[PDB]
Amino acid sequence: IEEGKLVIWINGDKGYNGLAEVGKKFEKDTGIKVTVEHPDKLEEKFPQVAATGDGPDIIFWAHDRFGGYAQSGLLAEITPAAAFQDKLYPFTWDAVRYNGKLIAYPIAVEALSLIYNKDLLPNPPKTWEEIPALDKELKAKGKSALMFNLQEPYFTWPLIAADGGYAFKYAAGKYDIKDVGVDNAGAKAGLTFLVDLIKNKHMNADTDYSIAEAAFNKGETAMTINGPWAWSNIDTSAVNYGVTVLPTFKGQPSKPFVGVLSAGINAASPNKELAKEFLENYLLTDEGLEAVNKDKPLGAVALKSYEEELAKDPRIAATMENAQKGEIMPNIPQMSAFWYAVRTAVINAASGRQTVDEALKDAQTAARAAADNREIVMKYIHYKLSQRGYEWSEVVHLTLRQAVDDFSRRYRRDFAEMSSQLHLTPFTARGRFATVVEELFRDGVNWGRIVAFFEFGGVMCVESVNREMSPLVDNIALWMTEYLNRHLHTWIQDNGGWDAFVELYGP
Ligand SMILES: O=C(c1cc(-c2cc3c(cc2C(=O)N2Cc4ccccc4C[C@H]2CN2CCOCC2)OCO3)n2c1CCCC2)N(c1ccccc1)c1ccc(O)cc1
Repeated sequence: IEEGKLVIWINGDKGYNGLAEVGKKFEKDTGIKVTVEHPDKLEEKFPQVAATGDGPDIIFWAHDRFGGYAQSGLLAEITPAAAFQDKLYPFTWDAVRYNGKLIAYPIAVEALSLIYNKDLLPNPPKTWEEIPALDKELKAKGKSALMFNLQEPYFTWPLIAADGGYAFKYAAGKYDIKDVGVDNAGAKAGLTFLVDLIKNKHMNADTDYSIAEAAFNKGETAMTINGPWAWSNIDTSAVNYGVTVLPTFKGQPSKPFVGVLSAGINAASPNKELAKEFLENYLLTDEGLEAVNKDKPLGAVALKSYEEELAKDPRIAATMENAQKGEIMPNIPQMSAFWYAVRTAVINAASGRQTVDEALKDAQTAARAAADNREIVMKYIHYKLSQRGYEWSEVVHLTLRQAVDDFSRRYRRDFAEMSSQLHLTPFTARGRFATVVEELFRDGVNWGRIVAFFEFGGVMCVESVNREMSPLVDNIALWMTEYLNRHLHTWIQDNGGWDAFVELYGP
């Protein structure tokens, strides 16, 4: 990373040209050049370059991914003065607090809202229950009432959780990844109404984001559920649209997941002092957010001064109101298990493979099982790193401990050749893991090849620390946990579970 310059990454759906004007003004006053870039899939590319102590000085993304960045050690801790913290809404600072430390600057507050075509529907519906009768009237005119992305649970969650569902319980400065709140009567009521809409032919089950967006922007549907990142495309379609509070369900408000667009500073950047000055003194100002906002809308903003003026726009007041009625999105990589489990529950309940009550009950069991598989992966990687001097029933953990130790000892000559020939880069790390794991289980699954599965991820975690790519260990731990949840768990339970592993290997 070049010292004396500021390289900034931000997604293309944001006002990156407005941010470039703020950097241009910063360059005139400091002599420090600010280069703003908008790479494709920067949320995947940032952990790769930052693992080798490289990449942008500043990254813009939602707060939920910054938890994984902070735990990896990719983001530097920010320490704003108390006079500057009072300028941002305190809940936005909460979304960027991890292990009791602030790891990002909050910028904008993103949340889903109800977007309606005023020409097709001058008065939008205030309740979900009156939507079916509305679709019937619009169907006679060749239009549907509501289309939105049904494939991602992020968009269906406002309705599902409106009557009491929650993703993870939060306590003691951490999320409880075993206390999942999808198995409740409220969520089953929300998922039932969603399935009823599909089975009554009010929505198509395979509608995704692009299908819904194109349908609303062309006037084919009266309403949609989307965030401020889509307002720019509706503007160019000339659809006279309004943005309002999400409909209520059983008299209870829809609670969407709240996302805090946040600016993190690379922990390897040599210009952290400059990045803090640019973020606090230039961007996080009324004039700085306005420059970005006028390029592309941010929705609600964390800066109280500029949010008070933006709230005059009904679209932004609705976004803030829908955010206040929602909940902050958990900022942990375990949400991938939550999303994966909930998505299957919705897919299966809509298709009819299982009941709504069974789908959410199984999704809660699957989420709790993922936490248990993570426990096995983490406890092994901690032991392997501790052997090398590095720092990061319980019988199964000590059984696997003896199994991997024996495997490494019996094939130590082979592990020495592998480690010396291994060329590990964050760009090619995911490919090497996927290729090897495929070869391990290509001809079937047994306990011996599962022990080898753990030991391979272990040596990749140790070799990552050696090549000064320590944050890559959290990515490998995530891949091992994913493969254990989605592939090996079918074989493990069918062959006696982990209790059969301690029966063959244990004492
Ligand atoms: O390519 C591999 C690899 C390792 C094993 C493997 C798995 C086992 C096992 C055995 C072996 C095995 O075949 N080896 C063990 C081993 C261990 C460490 C490093 C290299 C090797 C290669 C050979 C060597 N032996 C020598 C004695 O005669 C039999 C073969 O017993 C029970 O489970 N298998 C493969 C590929 C698919 C077949 C099984 N890695 C790999 C990965 C990257 C680069 C090179 C090899 C790999 C995958 C997972 C691991 O935990 C370790 C290695």
